[PDB]
Amino acid sequence: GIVEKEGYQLDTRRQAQAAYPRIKVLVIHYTADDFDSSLATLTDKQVSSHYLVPAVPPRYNGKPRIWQLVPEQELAWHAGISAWRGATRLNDTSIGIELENRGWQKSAGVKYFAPFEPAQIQALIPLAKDIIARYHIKPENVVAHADIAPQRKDDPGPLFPWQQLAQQGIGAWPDAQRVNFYLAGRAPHTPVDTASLLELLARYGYDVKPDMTPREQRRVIMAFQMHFRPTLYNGEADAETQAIAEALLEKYGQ
Amino acid sequence: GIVEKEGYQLDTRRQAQAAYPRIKVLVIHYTADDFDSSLATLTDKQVSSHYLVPAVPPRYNGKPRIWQLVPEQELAWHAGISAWRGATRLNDTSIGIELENRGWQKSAGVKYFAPFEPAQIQALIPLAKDIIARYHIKPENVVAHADIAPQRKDDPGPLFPWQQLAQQGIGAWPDAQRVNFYLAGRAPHTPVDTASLLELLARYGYDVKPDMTPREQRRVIMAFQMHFRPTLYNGEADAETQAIAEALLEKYGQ
Ligand SMILES: [Zn+2]
Ligand SMILES: [Zn+2]
Repeated sequence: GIVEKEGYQLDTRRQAQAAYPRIKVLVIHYTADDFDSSLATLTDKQVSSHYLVPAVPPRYNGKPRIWQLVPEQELAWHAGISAWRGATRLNDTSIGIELENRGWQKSAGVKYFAPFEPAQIQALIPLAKDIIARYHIKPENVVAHADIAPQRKDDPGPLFPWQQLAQQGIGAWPDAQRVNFYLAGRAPHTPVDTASLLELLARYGYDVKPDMTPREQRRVIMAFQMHFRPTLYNGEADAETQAIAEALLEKYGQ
Repeated sequence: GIVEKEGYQLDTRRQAQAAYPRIKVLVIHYTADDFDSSLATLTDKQVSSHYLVPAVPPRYNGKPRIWQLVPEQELAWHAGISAWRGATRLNDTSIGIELENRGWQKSAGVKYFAPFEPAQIQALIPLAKDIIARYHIKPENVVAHADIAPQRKDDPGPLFPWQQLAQQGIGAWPDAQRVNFYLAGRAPHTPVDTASLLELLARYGYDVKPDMTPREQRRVIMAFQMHFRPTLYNGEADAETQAIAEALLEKYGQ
């Protein structure tokens, strides 16, 4: 109809066809702290997120309770300096979901990660689906904080169940047959051209700069492996890593 | 309270402090067409805007009628490839207001622009203030499409009343005393270091690439001049242009 305003009125009878959501990405993080401490942090004037899922969510009426700290219409400070598929400032176009989880701890030199309680994951799935459906977020745009900030974050980490969620319609995941095909008859750990892999990763969305050190290049490859090749994420380019990138780019494009 | 959902419930009792709007910029354009044609275009599957103000808005109850084609919560396709103050894809974080106006036409070689009907401007002011206040948009973030896409657009053009609107609390505008001060005792048209100006413009928000042709450099300077130095926008760097940039950066930063 016609909305009355101060000094003018708005005629909303005519709606444009080019009208889409400002929200396109869903970022998963881990708090690396206990619930109360995470809650206090994510609610202070420095960092925040849209959701905070506890390690073992308190059940009410057969449903787990997830905290919401920021309205989805507003942006939260959870991504920081970031870049993904050609966009920067991901806080602007994304929704951040913090999962209570210790993250990693160097125990005997071996930087070990903390597994995710199945309860937490089960509570996340429903949430992720509402968000994704509510803004038609594409599978490749459901990312790890590490994916949009490879040089600074690892979260949610190698122990986060990306495949499990994919089979639930959440997140991008290659196709077995396609991954093998692209392997081109090579051992999964067969060394590959680093640069050729980085090219595929940049095309998939990873922030690859045209002048990175071997350390930075490993970071990008590593973050990619913690997501889609958790069995080994040393940041070394090999057949399987490249075979997975090719299948992902083939199924999700760029 | 506690919101009930499918498979989980949301506890919104705890609100984070870091919660801000995703909308930060307001872009002004001209349709370069009549109302009906502009309306048909801005509502088709290719381009659109959040608002369409007619040359002479139809009054109803003493108030002009402005059309709204896209909800402010959604993004519209009005900015295209763009960049401003470090951000790209301005469609994501902005609101676009199309003003019915012919734009420019080369009459006798002299590319002439079409003045803006005072009625249209009077209807715009109220609108712009609600938007700005509704998301606390900063003055320097109320821009010309040309400002975020210097190499492609001129709109709203040199005839658009930016100073008039500024005095109304809409848009950034230097301070007389400060502009003179920075002139450092020089004729307003005194030639200045092109590169030194481009640096100030890049710091203010203009997309300056580290390898532009003289033509592209003139575009950036020109777009800047059509906005803040409409008396002359030849894309040539001179005392006044630089003196204005310095006063703007001094009063709005970056
Ligand atoms: Zn994170
Ligand atoms: Zn425009």
